[PDB]
Amino acid sequence: AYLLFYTEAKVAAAVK
Amino acid sequence: AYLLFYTEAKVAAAVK
Amino acid sequence: AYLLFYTEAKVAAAVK
Amino acid sequence: AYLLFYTEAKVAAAVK
Amino acid sequence: AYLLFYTEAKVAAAVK
Amino acid sequence: AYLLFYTEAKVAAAVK
Ligand SMILES: [Cl-]
Ligand SMILES: [Cl-]
Ligand SMILES: [Cl-]
Ligand SMILES: [Cl-]
Ligand SMILES: [Cl-]
Ligand SMILES: [Cl-]
Repeated sequence: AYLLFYTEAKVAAAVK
Repeated sequence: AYLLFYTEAKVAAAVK
Repeated sequence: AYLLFYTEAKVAAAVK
Repeated sequence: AYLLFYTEAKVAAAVK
Repeated sequence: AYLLFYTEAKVAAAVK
Repeated sequence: AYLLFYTEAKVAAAVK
C-alpha cells in the first residue's frame, strides 16, 4: 500500500 | 487538479 | 512552480 | 529537533 | 495507528 | 516561524 496526502483547502491523508 | 504526496522510503509529489 | 505545504495548527497547501 | 506531520482526518504538525 | 512524516534533509514516512 | 514542505522530485522541509 501507498501512504497518500492529498488536497484540492485541507490536506487529508489516506493509506491505500 | 489535486495535489498529491505519496510514498511506499522517499516522499514524492504529483499534481494531477 | 513549487508545491508548498505550510503551517504555523492546520497544514495548508499552495501551488506557486 | 525533528519536524513532524501526523494524523490518525486532519494533518497536524509539531516541532519536537 | 498514526501516519507520520518526519525529518531533521529528507522527509521519511512511517505508519505507527 | 512557519514549517514548510516544498518541491518542484523530492519533498524538502524548512523552518523559517
Ligand atoms: Cl480549509
Ligand atoms: Cl530512501
Ligand atoms: Cl495552534
Ligand atoms: Cl476532518
Ligand atoms: Cl537531503
Ligand atoms: Cl523531476
